[PDB]
Amino acid sequence: GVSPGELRELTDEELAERLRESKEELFNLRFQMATGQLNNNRRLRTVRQEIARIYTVLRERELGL
RNA sequence: AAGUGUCUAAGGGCGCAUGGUGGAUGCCUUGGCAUCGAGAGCCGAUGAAGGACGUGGGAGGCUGCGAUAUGCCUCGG
Ligand SMILES: [Mg+2]
Ligand SMILES: [Mg+2]
Ligand SMILES: [Mg+2]
Repeated sequence: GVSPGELRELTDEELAERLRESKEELFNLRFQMATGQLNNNRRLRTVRQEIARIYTVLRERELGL
């Protein structure tokens, strides 16, 4: 997935857009898993973890980075 | 003629032989019991103890966790 090291340079708005597009990817992966066209089922966990990473970066930024 | 004279088993008893059931005995153990030697002696409105519901690629329970959900970041091993 995406590294915290390569996430700690995006400012606030690139972070907010990465978050939104990652959520969109997770939505699409959920529908593909439901309809049976997903092969690599390890993608769900990866996308969830990168979303959690983006929240972690934003929260630590707004509380004394 | 008179007399003597067995055998058999519908079933049963006792003894063997050969099986079945059952789980005693023997020997164990990821479990307990009683202490001894050091700790630490409180937790909570900054929301506790304890829970309900959720959370995994596949059903449920335990266990971990909380919509960031068997996990996120950093520092060590
Ligand atoms: Mg007889
Ligand atoms: Mg007979
Ligand atoms: Mg390390």
